[PDB]
Order: sequence, then structure tokens, then C-alpha cells
Amino acid sequence: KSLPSLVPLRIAALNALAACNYLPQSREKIIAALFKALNSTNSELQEAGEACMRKFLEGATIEVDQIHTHMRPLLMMLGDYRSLTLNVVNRLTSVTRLFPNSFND
Repeated sequence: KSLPSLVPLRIAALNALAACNYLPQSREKIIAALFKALNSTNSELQEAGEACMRKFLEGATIEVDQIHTHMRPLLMMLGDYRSLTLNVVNRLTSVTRLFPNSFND
């Protein structure tokens, strides 16, 4: 209740989640949590949100299905131009910078 921002606590939690890559059974969940943070509207969380995902991928791997399912909301607002914004475009470039093969022509 006394945290000015509460962001620093969230940031470090992802890193603890990311370091848990070596456990396979956990991957099904921590992957989902990372992606939700990866899409977090908070830009500072977004920056570390994708950075932690990179650390997780070093000790694990990600397929198209999880990307497609997790990033599904991102593809929803792709119909209308005005849906994109300062951070949404940042999220788009952030997601493609890793596992780039997800997106195509």
C-alpha cells in the first residue's frame, strides 16, 4: 500500500519467473504470465517484460501456437488503424524482435 509505483516489485517478479525456465512443467504458466507482462500498457514494464522473455527463451523455447494464442488480443486490434498507439506499436515491434518468424507478409 505504501509503494509509490509498485512497478519495481512487478519487474523483479518476472525475472524470478524467467529464471524458472529449467523447469518444464512450469513453462506452461510462466510463459503466459510473461506474455501478459510483455503486453503490459506500462512502458517501463513492457521494456523489462520482453527483456525477461528473452532470458527465458535462452533456457527454453517458444512455438507459434503459444505466440498465436497469447498474442491473439494483439492481432484483434489490427483491423483498424487508429487502434494502434504509442505503446501498441512498441509492443508490435517488441514481439517481432524475438521469434520474428511469427509474422509474415
